[PDB]
Amino acid sequence: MTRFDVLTVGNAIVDIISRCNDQFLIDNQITKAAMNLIDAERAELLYSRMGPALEASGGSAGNTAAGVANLGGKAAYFGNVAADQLGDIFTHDIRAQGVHYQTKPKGAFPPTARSMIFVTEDGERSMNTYLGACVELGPEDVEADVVADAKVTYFEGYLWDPPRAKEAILDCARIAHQHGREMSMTLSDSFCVDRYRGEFLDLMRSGKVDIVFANRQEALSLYQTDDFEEALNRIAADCKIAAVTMSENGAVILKGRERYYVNAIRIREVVDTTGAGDLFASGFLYGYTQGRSLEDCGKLGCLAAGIVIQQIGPRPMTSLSEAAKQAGLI
Amino acid sequence: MTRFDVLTVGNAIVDIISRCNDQFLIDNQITKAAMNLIDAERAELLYSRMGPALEASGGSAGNTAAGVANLGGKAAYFGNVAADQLGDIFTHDIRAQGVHYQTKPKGAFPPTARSMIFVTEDGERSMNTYLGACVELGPEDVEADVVADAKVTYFEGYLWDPPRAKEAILDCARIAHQHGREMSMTLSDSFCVDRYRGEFLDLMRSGKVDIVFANRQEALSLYQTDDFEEALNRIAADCKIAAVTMSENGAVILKGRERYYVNAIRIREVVDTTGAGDLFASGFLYGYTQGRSLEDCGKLGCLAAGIVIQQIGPRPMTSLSEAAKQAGLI
Ligand SMILES: Nc1ncnc2c1ncn2[C@@H]1O[C@H](CO)[C@@H](O)[C@H]1O
Ligand SMILES: Nc1ncnc2c1ncn2[C@@H]1O[C@H](CO)[C@@H](O)[C@H]1O
Ligand SMILES: [Br-]
Ligand SMILES: [K+]
Ligand SMILES: [K+]
Repeated sequence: MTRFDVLTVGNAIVDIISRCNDQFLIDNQITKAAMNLIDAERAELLYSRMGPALEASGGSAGNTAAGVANLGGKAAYFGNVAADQLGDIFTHDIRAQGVHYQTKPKGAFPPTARSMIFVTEDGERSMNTYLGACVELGPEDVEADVVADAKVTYFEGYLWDPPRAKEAILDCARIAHQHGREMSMTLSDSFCVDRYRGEFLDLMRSGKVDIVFANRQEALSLYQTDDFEEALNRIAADCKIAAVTMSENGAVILKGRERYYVNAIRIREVVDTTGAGDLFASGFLYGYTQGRSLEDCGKLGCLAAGIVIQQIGPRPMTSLSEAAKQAGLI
Repeated sequence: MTRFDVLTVGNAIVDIISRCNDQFLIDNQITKAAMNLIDAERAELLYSRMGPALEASGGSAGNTAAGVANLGGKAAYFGNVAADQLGDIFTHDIRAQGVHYQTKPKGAFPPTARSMIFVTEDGERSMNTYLGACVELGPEDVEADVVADAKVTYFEGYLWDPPRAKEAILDCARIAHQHGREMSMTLSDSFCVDRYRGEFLDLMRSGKVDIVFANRQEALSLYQTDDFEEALNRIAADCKIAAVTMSENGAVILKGRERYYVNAIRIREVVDTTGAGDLFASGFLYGYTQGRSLEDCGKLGCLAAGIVIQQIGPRPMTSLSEAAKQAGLI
C-alpha cells in the first residue's frame, strides 16, 4: 500500500487565456506554439495589449497531477506559489481536484507565476510565462515522505529554467530510486530541449529518469534531426520507456525494441490545444500505475489528451474516469 | 456627438465559476438561480467546498458595459475594486474591451469583490457574492463629465445593498437629467427587489429612472403578484419604458400602451445562463442609443443574450457586432 500513484513537480502557474489572430503573434514577436519566457516588464507590456481574458490554474505538471486525480488515481504535487490571490487560486484548484499539495509560499514577492496564453484560430496555443515565485522552488520543498510513498515521480523539463529546482529534482530521483520507485520527465517544449539538451540526455543516460514523455518536435530537437525514425531509435536507446506523442497521428510507446502505436481519438473540434501533452501524461501514468499494458497506457493518454483539447483551459472540466468507462478502457 | 452611448454603474466583481450537482445547492443552503450575499467567513467556507474553478470578470453592469462596447457602442463604467490582483484582472478586462473605466481603488482592503457562481446541469446559475471593495463606492466616484456626456446612464438594483452607492446614483440621476440624458436601471434579482421594493418603485414613479429592465421573476416580485399580466400593466404605468425578459419565451417591451413582443433565438444547448439579462440590456441599450425602434432594440437584446448563454462566462468571447450584421440587425 503506497499513498500516491503519481507525484508531479513543476512550475506552479495560473493561466491567463485569450484568443488572438495570427498577426498578433507576429506583431509582438511571440514564437507560435512555444513557451516564451518573459520578465516582469514584458508581462505588463503584453498584458496591456491582450484582450479580455479568462483565468484558470495551469502549470504543466500541475495539470498532469489534476488529470491523474480526475481519472481516479492518487496524486501529489510540489510547486511554489506566492502568498497572493493567484497563489490562493492555484492552491484551491489543485487541492479541490483531490491532489495532495502542501508546498508553503515563502512570501508575496515574487508574485505567483502567470502565463498569458494566446489561442489562434487553428487552436494552437502560444504561452508567455513570467516565472515569479517559481524561481524559489528548491530542495527545501521536497517532501521526502511523499517521494518515498509515490509509485512514480514525474517532473517538467521546464524546471531547468528556474535556478534551484533541478537540485530538488536530483533529491527526488535519489529518494525515489532508494525506495524502488520510478522517475519520469517530460521534455516540455522544443526550445526548452534546445536550452538543456545535454542535461536532459544525461538525466536519461544516468538512469535518473526511467520514463520519458516527448512530442514529435521535442524528440527532433533532442537529437537535432529532421528524421523522426532516427529520433525514435535514439530515444529508445536513451531511456527505459519513451512515450512519444504525434498530435492527430496519436502516439507511440517504446520499450527497448518494443513499439506500441496508438491512434488519436475522434474529436468534435480543436478548441484549444493547451494541456494536450500534460493530459496524455495523466492518462499514461494513471494506466501505468494501475498495472495496465503499455498500449492501454497509450490509449488512456490519447483519451485524456483528446478530451482536453476540445475545451478552453488546461484541466478537463468533465469526468475522465467516466469517459474512460464509456470508451471501454476502464 | 456625445462621448458615450452608455455609462453603466455597478458592483465590480470577479466571478469564480464551477459546475455542481443539484444536491450541492441544497446541502449548502444556496438559493438556486439567485444572488446570495455572503460575508468573508462564508466566502471562505463555500470556496473550501467548491470544485476546481474558472475566473472571469463579472459584475452585472460591468458585463452590460462590455457588451455595448463589443457591439460597437461607446461605453463607460463606474465600479470600485481593490488594489489587488483580482482588481487588476477586473480593470484589465473591462478596459481591454474598450470601456472607459477610471474608478481608482482606495486601498487593498477590503479586497476586490468576488462571486462564486455554481452552474447546475440545467444551465441555471446560483451566485454567492462577497461585496468586498464594492462597499466603498460612493458619490466621490461619480465622474460628472462622463454622466453629462452619456446618452444613457444604467445602473444595478444590486447597488442598494452596499451602503453609499445609492447616493452616487442619485447624483448621476441629477446630472443625467440636467443634461437631457436618460437614466435606466435593472431590477437585478427577485430577492433584491424584495429588499428594496418601495425604493425601486419610488425611483420609477419620481422619474429618476426612465427605462427599467426586469425579468419575469423580478416583475412578479415588484408587485408581489403571481399574475404576470398584472405585473406588465403595472410596470408600464410606473416607468416610461419597461423591457421585460421571459427567458426562452423571449421579451416584451412596453411604452405607455404600446407593447412589442420579441422572440428568443433558438439554442443548441444552454451552457450557462450567467449574464443573460446583462447582455439583453447591452443589446437593447446599444439599439436604443443608435435610434433603433423598440422592437429592434428587443431583437438586439435577445441576440446578445442568446449568444452569452451558449458559453461559460458572463461576457461573450465572440463578436456581437459580427453576429448582429449576420442577423441583419446591423
Ligand atoms: N515555464 C513553464 N513551466 C511549466 N508550465 C508552463 C510554463 N509555461 C506555461 N506552462 C503551462 O503549460 C500548460 C500547458 O501545457 C499551461 O497550463 C501553462 O500553465
Ligand atoms: N451583488 C451583485 N451585484 C452586481 N453584480 C453581481 C452581484 N452578484 C453577482 N453579480 C454578477 O452578476 C453577473 C450575472 O448577471 C455575474 O457576472 C456576477 O459577477
Ligand atoms: Br494580491
Ligand atoms: K484545452
Ligand atoms: K454565460
